[PDB]
Amino acid sequence: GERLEEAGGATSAQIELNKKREAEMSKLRRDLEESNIQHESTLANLRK
Amino acid sequence: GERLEEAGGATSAQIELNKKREAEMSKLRRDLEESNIQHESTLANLRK
Repeated sequence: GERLEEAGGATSAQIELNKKREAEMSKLRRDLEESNIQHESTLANLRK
Repeated sequence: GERLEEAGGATSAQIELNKKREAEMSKLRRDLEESNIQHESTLANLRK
């Protein structure tokens, strides 16, 4: 009975972190755009 | 006793998935710098 709770814990435990890691992927996906759209501004700035 | 192997079959499936998931997570994490050092060099090469 404890063995279900720990292994069913183990299906619950790792499923939170990779889901949280999936939030980390979508975090850096914004930074790649942020390192583009902010970065394209200075090239538009420095040509002026 | 039926729940024991499916909780084992879930973890043996899911922990199989994360070792390539951390790789593609590492890929975008290893992507931001060669946008950064690229966009710094085009700040550099356009400067002189």
